[PDB]
Amino acid sequence: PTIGMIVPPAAGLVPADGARLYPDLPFIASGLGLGSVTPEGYDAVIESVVDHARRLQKQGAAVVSLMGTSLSFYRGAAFNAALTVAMREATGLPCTTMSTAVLNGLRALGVRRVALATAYIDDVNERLAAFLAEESLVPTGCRSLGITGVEAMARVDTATLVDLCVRAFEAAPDSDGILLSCGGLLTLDAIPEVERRLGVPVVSSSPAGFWDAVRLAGGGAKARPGYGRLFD
Ligand SMILES: O=P(O)(O)Cc1ccccc1
Repeated sequence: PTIGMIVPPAAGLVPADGARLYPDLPFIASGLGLGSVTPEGYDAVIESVVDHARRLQKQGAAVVSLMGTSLSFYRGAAFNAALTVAMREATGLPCTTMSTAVLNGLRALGVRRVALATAYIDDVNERLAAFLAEESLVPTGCRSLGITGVEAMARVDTATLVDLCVRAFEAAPDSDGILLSCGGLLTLDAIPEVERRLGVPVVSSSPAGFWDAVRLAGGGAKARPGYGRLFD
């Protein structure tokens, strides 16, 4: 089934991980035009999420994921659930969000104490921690990049991402796993290196978004190897 994705950047591309994780699967995307990875930024596009879900339905999507973590967590857990209900009601399609994806990924891996490694400024990190706590997880510490650029996220390199995850875990080595948050990051080469070095799993925004959306679509598709314990 064709999977539709609402993505933060204006360009509206399918996030790059899809072709690596699931080369055989069809994805389509619609771009919100988010201007900054900040609460003020989210407020300027959040009301258009329902319309973009409908656009994707009109293009033949059979499920829709809102592929933005902070866009979906910044107002707390209830709003993540409510926005999902709104999308479903507007389209009659199964819908999900990237915040739901990462929650599901951490749960699937049995992660309760979670170290945070993020691209964000601290206001956004505080909101992430509050969301996770509402959902019965225990954030243990946090290291972050403090980036507000949207398209800028794709340019953070692998070595930077590995170092970020390692530093986050170093701060709390009793953690069960690591949440690497920001769906604009290109994390697929970082994940196996971090898991190799540390011995704990990483749940990363974009790959968890794909994993969750493919689960939602129901076909039982398996990801290509080398992308983390989440993919078996
Ligand atoms: O995962 P988040 O918090 O929505 C940030 C993001 C998502 C996609 C592209 C750029 C930035």
